[PDB]
Amino acid sequence: GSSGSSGQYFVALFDYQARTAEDLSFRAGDKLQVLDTSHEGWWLARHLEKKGTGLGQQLQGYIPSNYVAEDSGPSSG
Repeated sequence: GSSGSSGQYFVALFDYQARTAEDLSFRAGDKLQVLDTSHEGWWLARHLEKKGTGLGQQLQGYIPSNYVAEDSGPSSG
């Protein structure tokens, strides 16, 4: 949506390898949607890009905001 249904999309500026399961991994240019922002640093986002290669273990998790940014996106469809 635009007003009602939330929608915060972020882009990964650089790569990041998650050490633990809780933490989510990604690469530079990975479309990630921020779900939870109850922490000035680690946000709960999910994988948007089509299924990866192989057997995906996790799709969402705690990811560093600094690593990503606000990538312009079409709110209305």
